[PDB]
Amino acid sequence: IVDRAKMEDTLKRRFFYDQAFAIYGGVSGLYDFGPVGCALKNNIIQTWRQHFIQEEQILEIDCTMLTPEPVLKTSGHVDKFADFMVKDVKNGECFRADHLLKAHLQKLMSDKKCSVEKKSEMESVLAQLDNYGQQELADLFVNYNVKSPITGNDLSPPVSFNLMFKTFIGPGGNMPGYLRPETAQGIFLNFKRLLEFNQGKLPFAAAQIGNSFRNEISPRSGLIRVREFTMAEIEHFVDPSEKDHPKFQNVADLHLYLYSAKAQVSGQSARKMRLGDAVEQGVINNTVLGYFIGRIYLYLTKVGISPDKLRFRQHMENEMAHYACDCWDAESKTSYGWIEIVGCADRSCYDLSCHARATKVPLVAEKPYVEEVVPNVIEPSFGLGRIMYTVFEHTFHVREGDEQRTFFSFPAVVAPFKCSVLPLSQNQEFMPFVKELSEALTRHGVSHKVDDSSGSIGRRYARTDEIGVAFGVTIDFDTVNKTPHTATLRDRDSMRQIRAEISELPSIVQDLANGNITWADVEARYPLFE
Amino acid sequence: IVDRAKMEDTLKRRFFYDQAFAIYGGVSGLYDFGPVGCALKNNIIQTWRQHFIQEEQILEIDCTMLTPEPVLKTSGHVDKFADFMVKDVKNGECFRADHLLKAHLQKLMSDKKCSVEKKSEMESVLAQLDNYGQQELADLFVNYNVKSPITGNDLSPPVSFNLMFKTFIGPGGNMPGYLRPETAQGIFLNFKRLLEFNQGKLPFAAAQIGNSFRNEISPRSGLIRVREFTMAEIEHFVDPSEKDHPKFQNVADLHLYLYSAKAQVSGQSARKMRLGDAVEQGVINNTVLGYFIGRIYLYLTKVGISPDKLRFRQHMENEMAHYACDCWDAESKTSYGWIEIVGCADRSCYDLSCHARATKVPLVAEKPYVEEVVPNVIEPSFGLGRIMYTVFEHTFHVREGDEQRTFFSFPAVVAPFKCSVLPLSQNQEFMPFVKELSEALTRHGVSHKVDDSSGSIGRRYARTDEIGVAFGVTIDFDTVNKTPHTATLRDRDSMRQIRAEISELPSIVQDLANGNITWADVEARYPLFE
Ligand SMILES: Nc1ncnc2c1ncn2[C@@H]1O[C@@H](COP(=O)(O)OP(=O)(O)OP(=O)(O)OP(=O)(O)OC[C@@H]2O[C@@H](n3cnc4c(N)ncnc43)[C@H](O)[C@H]2O)[C@H](O)[C@H]1O
Ligand SMILES: Nc1ncnc2c1ncn2[C@@H]1O[C@@H](COP(=O)(O)OP(=O)(O)OP(=O)(O)OP(=O)(O)OC[C@@H]2O[C@@H](n3cnc4c(N)ncnc43)[C@H](O)[C@H]2O)[C@H](O)[C@H]1O
Repeated sequence: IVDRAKMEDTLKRRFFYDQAFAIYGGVSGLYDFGPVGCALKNNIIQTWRQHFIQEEQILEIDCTMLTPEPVLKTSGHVDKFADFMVKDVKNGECFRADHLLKAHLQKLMSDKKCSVEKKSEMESVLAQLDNYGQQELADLFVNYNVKSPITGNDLSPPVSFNLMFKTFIGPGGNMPGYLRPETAQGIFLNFKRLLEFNQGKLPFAAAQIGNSFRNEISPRSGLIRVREFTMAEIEHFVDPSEKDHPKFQNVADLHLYLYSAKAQVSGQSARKMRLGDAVEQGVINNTVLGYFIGRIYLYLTKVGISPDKLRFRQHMENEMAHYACDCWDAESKTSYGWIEIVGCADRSCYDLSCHARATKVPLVAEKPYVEEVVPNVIEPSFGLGRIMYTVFEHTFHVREGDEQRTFFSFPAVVAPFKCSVLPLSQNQEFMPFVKELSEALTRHGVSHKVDDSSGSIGRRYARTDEIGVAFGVTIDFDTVNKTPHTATLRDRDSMRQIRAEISELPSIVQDLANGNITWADVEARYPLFE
Repeated sequence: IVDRAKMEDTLKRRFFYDQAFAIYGGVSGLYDFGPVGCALKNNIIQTWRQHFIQEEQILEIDCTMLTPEPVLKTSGHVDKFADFMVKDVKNGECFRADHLLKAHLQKLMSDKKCSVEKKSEMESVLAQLDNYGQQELADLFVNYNVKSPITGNDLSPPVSFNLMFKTFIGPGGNMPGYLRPETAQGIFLNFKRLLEFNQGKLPFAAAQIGNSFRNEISPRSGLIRVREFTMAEIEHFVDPSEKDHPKFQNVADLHLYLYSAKAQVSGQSARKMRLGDAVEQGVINNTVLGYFIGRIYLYLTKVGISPDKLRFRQHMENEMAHYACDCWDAESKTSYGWIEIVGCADRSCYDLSCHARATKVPLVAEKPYVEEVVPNVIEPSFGLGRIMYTVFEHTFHVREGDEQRTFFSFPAVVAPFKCSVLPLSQNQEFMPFVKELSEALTRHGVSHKVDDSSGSIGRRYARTDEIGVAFGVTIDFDTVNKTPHTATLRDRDSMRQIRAEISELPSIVQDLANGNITWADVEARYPLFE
């Protein structure tokens, strides 16, 4: 239970993100990222960089965003990629059908005039909605009778609005095109030279961190439903017969909630299995697909998301994307309900065969006499955009003080800046002290900023606290007069401070940030400080 | 004098960059970046990050790429942003007028049937071409008589083809739009909250590193003329009366070539002045504008560009961009002729007033009773795309060996990876040696890779050399048998190797890379090694 009001405010006011073209109304689905937003956004992508590109030796490439029609035609996006959009025959007013109807019953079932009878099946319609194809979706629009959420007029019938953007490369129009809704298409169109790198063998994974434009229909969800976002997609290319990952055991232990395709049509709550097990019972197919799920879960933990509001729901027989057959998602419970943050498909051999075909060009690899195979790609797609947002809710807190102060609890690995050094007075009796302390941290690799904004030591930290800043070091007179020189080490969450000598602090904020010492351990080694 | 053939090849073959949608023909102006390309591209942006955002405390923000018409209408892009495009009335075939004509005379003057007479003025037409407005450009198309470079048909008349891309945000078309051809527009539309950060004072600079789409007409220049590129733009906001930079003295010494607006209409060669001087004589207006020129020059040096093929040419009275009045460029001499890599405008108060107007919203700052001013922005725009390319030529070399090997000479600060450790045999008598050496480097922060590709120690380095890899460490038997254990330290450029004990090497590759020791100094401290 989080409070959107007080956060969307604290966020926007502290310029994490805010509506683009503000001074023009602001196009919905389009938001900009201020400084502390960028600092956070870069720290999330710099972690995601270790966690994957580093650890698993991932081949990186930066592909163009401007795509020519033929390429998206072959993948079959020009076709099946879109959302059902209706609209009241009064004025234009669009609406992603899907959701509109999902809001109708969420009004009936919630209204107390419901029959313990009805209520139980409208749930059976919601939990089966992404499945409903063109027809059933057209029908249901008659039944429950849908009518514009604003001034209830009469919505036309459900239609397939393609989400891709559209433009022409070069002058004229002989070369129409689109704005790549996903990155991968590029990782594949490059397959040959990407195979090349890994000596022609498999497994070998590729990747890309960049933009993807998705002209949504009714962007009303804030940072969750945007028309342009930064996402990172990995294209793990493994043998169709070797679907057995050489590391899986490092992530089988993990006990993550799972909500199989059966635990859905078999209307039952998700379970908190184990991975080494969930794969046993035939649920999570092979092991590769389970390993990435393990990592995907560690990253999401490491960056902020909390164990409790994260689950993995496989799709439904035809809730499938046009390019896959199997597939799992990382859904994060939030004020908008469970939403996916890290889609993880299993698009067997689709994409690669479709392209090799249409271009009459050969796309294969070989194994040991030596047979040719079409690798089976397993794509773990991350939408940093939403991943950041989940981190914002899961860590938002309101300190218990009538004052109404707020502090985010970001892991030291993503906070705008780890430590925030602050002295009382700004004279030369403090400088030769503050100076050192900054460089000494610099050396230790503890990202920081020296506090200048005036206010009581305590009001100063209210600011440091709002943007999640991990730790703080208070440098008062006693640090500049008493000898040894002791400073104040304050843990953002507990506002509890420590008093340690000043030249030892940098190595302390370090061990603290890296997860090489608890806050409790400090209170135990050094003296407290109310 | 560089050789495009042998490089465009070595580049593309080593997947630095290559045509996008290869297996489809490849849309010109659109290229992708392979791994060693990305590694280089990221190292250039990570340097540019220190050099500017770090040093000058630059406020960063990440703005959207999708822009709604009204915003680009107010800046006046919907109007004056474009290139003159003709086309032979036979078939479509476009052509940026500008250049087509510039290729015609570059054929007349070069053809030996020229009069020492004519030749001298066609130069007077080329050196004054960006100036020629709609008319004179229409006229000259009659004179010199321009006719399609391919199957000389008859080109229509010169017209204003707007370069911006075009699309509709949301379903319908009630909200048309474009793909931001530059970033800044965003930095301005955010002015208010950006002022806020710096306590409402000036100077204070903003910035953005991201994409910009520029639907060129005849992308035929490779990586130099692309339809989509990553660029970084800084928006330094200083007082219209304080145009005097608080650091300029740190960059006045520098002796960089300058080619004033007068040294152009006064048809005379560029000069190799000094900055503290060039500003004296009234050429380079104030000092801010000169400081950034100093930095802009250091970065371009630090990353690769060579002093000699870099100059700064101010624009011509009406070669101006629609948003500026004064302006300098960083042109880099290359196989395509001097081309600009780092545009540096002085767009006084244009952009900010235009927006504050159209939106009826107030955009100002105050100084000490306390008057309101419209800061004067000074924009240093970097096109990493072309900056990378200049680095590719300026450092391409062919080792003197009939064999035809090539090695780039990237400053250790941008090479795919600094050191490249390589052992002969792959057994356990080498591991406990290679292992250490990697971590020991890891600790020292010397990005590296262990050589696996088979071949003679020497053929191995041919590879390390092609992608510019800074240094190499050869680990042979004598390192694993003789004691002390000595390795081989090889300097990419001179192929000259050193023999030093192995546990001391990591700190050596370090000092070497950081510019804290010459290669000569090694040959002096340690023993050689043919
Ligand atoms: N029977 C059927 N036939 C055809 N289509 C059917 C169908 N049933 C359901 N559908 C679905 O309806 C469409 C709705 O798409 P979307 O509008 O993109 O939203 P989504 O389904 O909630 O995310 P998705 O799961 O598609 O993300 P993706 O794999 O592309 O890529 C990964 C995601 O990218 C990011 N992302 C996607 N959209 C985003 C947005 N608008 N804002 C921010 N991030 C976004 C997410 O963070 C990340 O998880 C889907 O394309 C299609 O699968
Ligand atoms: N009288 C007149 N009236 C109106 N317009 C006139 C004119 N006389 C000349 N012109 C010029 O004609 C147009 C040609 O533009 P472009 O097609 O973008 O090429 P340019 O002039 O060589 O680069 P420019 O100097 O414009 O780069 P910019 O400041 O935008 O931004 C910085 C640059 O971005 C990068 N960049 C720009 N285009 C690139 C491309 N196609 N590929 C790669 N990088 C590019 C460069 O690296 C970097 O220096 C210019 O917009 C306009 O000024």
